Amino acid sequence: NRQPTLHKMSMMGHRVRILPWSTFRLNLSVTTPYNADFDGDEMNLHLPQS
DNA sequence: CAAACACACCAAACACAAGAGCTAATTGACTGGCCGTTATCGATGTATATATCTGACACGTGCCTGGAGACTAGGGAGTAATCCCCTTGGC
Ligand SMILES: [Mg+2]
Repeated sequence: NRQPTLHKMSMMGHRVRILPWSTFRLNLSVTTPYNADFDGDEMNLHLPQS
């Protein structure tokens, strides 16, 4: 999720993949819904426990 | 005249002002009265240090008594002769 959640397409599930360096990554096509810009954005990540 | 409602106006409040995310730094109560502990000032000593006076011992000076010195007066102690009393000695 990205902090300003304007519409439904702003909190979608994803499958986890662990990569060496310390930065969230996501395919560029999925940038448009979130309205992210990879210019120092921040995007939250919640995990269900059930 | 008094009471009903309606309208325009004035006066008084309520709540909102996107989602959030990170970092920094300024504020660290205070006079006063009073009780409770404790430090200090004060008296009332008894122990020890020092000063004055009295007592015993020491060195020194002294007043007094008796002893000692030089010199004197004049007579006590004492040679040298004599008598003859009396003792020792004898048959
Ligand atoms: Mg951007």
